[PDB]
Amino acid sequence: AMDPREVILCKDQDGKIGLRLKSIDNGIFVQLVQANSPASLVGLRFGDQVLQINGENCAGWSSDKAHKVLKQAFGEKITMTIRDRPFERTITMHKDSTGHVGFIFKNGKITSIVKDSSAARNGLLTEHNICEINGQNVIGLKDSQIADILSTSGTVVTITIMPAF
Amino acid sequence: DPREVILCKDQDGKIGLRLKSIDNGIFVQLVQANSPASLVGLRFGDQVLQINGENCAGWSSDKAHKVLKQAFGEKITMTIRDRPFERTITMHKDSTGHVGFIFKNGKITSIVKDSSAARNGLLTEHNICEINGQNVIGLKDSQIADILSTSGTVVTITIMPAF
Ligand SMILES: C[C@H](NC(=O)[C@H](Cc1ccccc1)N1Cc2ccccc2C1=O)C(=O)O
Ligand SMILES: C[C@H](NC(=O)[C@H](Cc1ccccc1)N1Cc2ccccc2C1=O)C(=O)O
Repeated sequence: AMDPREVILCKDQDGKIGLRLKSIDNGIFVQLVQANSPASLVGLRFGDQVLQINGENCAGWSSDKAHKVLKQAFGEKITMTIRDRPFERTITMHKDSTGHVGFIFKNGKITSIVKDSSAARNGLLTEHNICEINGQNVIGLKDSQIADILSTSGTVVTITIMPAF
Repeated sequence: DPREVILCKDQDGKIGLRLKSIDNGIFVQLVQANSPASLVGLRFGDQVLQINGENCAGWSSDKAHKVLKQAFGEKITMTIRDRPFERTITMHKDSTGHVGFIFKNGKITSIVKDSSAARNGLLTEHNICEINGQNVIGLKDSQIADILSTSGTVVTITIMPAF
């Protein structure tokens, strides 16, 4: 759907980028993006795949290797080839009489499925992070804020999710 | 998006299926060739949302097998969601005519340095499901290799995490 795209960025005054990368299946993934950082400024998100760092393929790099590669890098014009959230998946649920789609969450992660709900009928999975509800990003938000977003939404609740890491 | 399918139990009271409990959901792990499941279009990695109008959410691998074993009569209803963990990746063949991955039993086991698989971030422990639209699950490695060589420079494949 989205072919890998190019991203260029600079280390901040403190020498940081705002990224925390995770090694999954001989590929590198964005595990954390600090707010108001170079990573967030260029559009990096939790779930994005880092294919290349400075023209070098990241295939089979350990997490510590990726972090050290970024540490040693020249603080200016750090390039990257990103593959937008490969494990992302969309699921549409419907609110019941009581105004709920039927699942429990903790730190933005789905923890349980309520019996006879839209989450149960649609097959929502547990141990999945909620990325976006009806278009707005919910990563980094407080649980109370996700709950507020869910109540202001209409009957049709379309969420994007991905396996947790 | 999901679809309702209707199966008929075979000669032995079996449906030709094996299911796996992944993250409080039910998934098709194996489909036997020429069986009631194969006929309706059930494939590996498909999600079983309901059996006989019952939400499969939370069911163990054992519970879902028991439900099917002790199912009432000849006809069985199922609500299915087509391969949720399916993802499509595109590679390009080099001078030697290769994209850069080693596979065994239809599963990607290694990525070759300085290749299109490496550049594209292709993941290991992933089953290949389709090569240029053509299904490859059930096929022997040589038939998969044969279809890989038949393709042009552009190799588009669908894959899913191995389970
Ligand atoms: C996604 C949303 N879930 C919730 O309304 C649940 C509360 C709940 C409602 C119905 C059945 C069972 C539990 N919350 C709301 C909430 C707020 C803060 C922290 C955690 C939670 C939580 O699990 C929904 O399914 O509509
Ligand atoms: C996808 C395809 N891969 C293969 O031709 C690999 C061997 C290979 C040759 C050269 C470079 C990288 C890997 N096969 C082909 C094959 C046939 C039967 C059993 C195992 C294998 C196997 O690992 C390609 O790279 O275009």
